[PDB]
Amino acid sequence: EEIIWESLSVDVGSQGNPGIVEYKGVDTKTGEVLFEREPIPIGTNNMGEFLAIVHGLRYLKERNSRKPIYSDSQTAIKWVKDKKAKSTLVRNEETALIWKLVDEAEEWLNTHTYETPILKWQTDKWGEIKADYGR
RNA sequence: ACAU
DNA sequence: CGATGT
Ligand SMILES: [K+]
Ligand SMILES: [K+]
Ligand SMILES: [Mg+2]
Ligand SMILES: [Mg+2]
Repeated sequence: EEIIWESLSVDVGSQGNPGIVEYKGVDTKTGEVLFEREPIPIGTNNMGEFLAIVHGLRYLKERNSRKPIYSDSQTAIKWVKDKKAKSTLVRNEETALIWKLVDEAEEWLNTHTYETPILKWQTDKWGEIKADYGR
């Protein structure tokens, strides 16, 4: 119903899918960019969306912040809930890096705790998520 | 179908 | 138009 403005919004950007993947997190209220991942040469949209949320979790925990995270990805929200990214992406030499990051993100979730609410950004009502890349 |  | 996902 109401946007929770005191929150962190994340999103993925890619050139191709699968393709070059990056992600960022912003202050929902102001749009300030709080983190940005160096582009990863081959990944999927959903792996990027998943890593973005987990990074948000790590970022907010490190800073003792109880803010919620918004993501527009139904898929990534569920993967985080499950602590398991069910990506179809082939594992080979050119996807090794993204798969290393995904594996490590799952491992972080399985070894840490958090109370952060992970909320669905309601694109149909509110427009584009504030972390969107605009591609 | 929905979410990207 | 193509792909990633539940
Ligand atoms: K975009
Ligand atoms: K589809
Ligand atoms: Mg998105
Ligand atoms: Mg976007």
